[PDB]
Amino acid sequence: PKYVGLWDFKSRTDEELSFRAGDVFHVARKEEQWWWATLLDEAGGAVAQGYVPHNYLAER
Amino acid sequence: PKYVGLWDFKSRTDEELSFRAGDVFHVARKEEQWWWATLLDEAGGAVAQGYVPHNYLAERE
Ligand SMILES: [Cl-]
Ligand SMILES: [Cl-]
Ligand SMILES: [Cl-]
Ligand SMILES: [Cl-]
Ligand code: NA
Ligand code: NA
Ligand code: NA
Ligand code: NA
Ligand code: NA
Ligand code: NA
Ligand code: NA
Ligand code: NA
Ligand code: NA
Ligand code: NA
Ligand code: NA
Ligand code: NA
Repeated sequence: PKYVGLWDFKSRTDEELSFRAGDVFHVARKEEQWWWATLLDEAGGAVAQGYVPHNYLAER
Repeated sequence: PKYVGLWDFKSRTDEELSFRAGDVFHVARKEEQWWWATLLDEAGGAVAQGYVPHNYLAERE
């Protein structure tokens, strides 16, 4: 979908993208739909990593 | 922050992570607060790409 910038942003890394308030962007739906996550075991320890659907997750 | 899975999920690709309803996850702000975006010019043309904090963005209306 299409988005507008609300505030100026200064990138810190080369991969980040600086912009100004009012700039317009295209963002693919997949960026909101997929999250890299760490699965925790019953003791709260990391046991797996991978992409999971954002919307299969709820705040704990 | 921590999250809970609402339904079982079967990964389709190697990079996806299978899980069960009720599993608990850590998801970093450095992951989910950022989207890869394409900056556009006034004619709708793509002019730059990179990670942006998505909460600095509002859907256009
Ligand atoms: Cl998101
Ligand atoms: Cl993906
Ligand atoms: Cl990653
Ligand atoms: Cl585009
Ligand atoms: Na800023
Ligand atoms: Na993705
Ligand atoms: Na949901
Ligand atoms: Na929050
Ligand atoms: Na289920
Ligand atoms: Na599934
Ligand atoms: Na994926
Ligand atoms: Na996997
Ligand atoms: Na992200
Ligand atoms: Na693009
Ligand atoms: Na113009
Ligand atoms: Na938000």
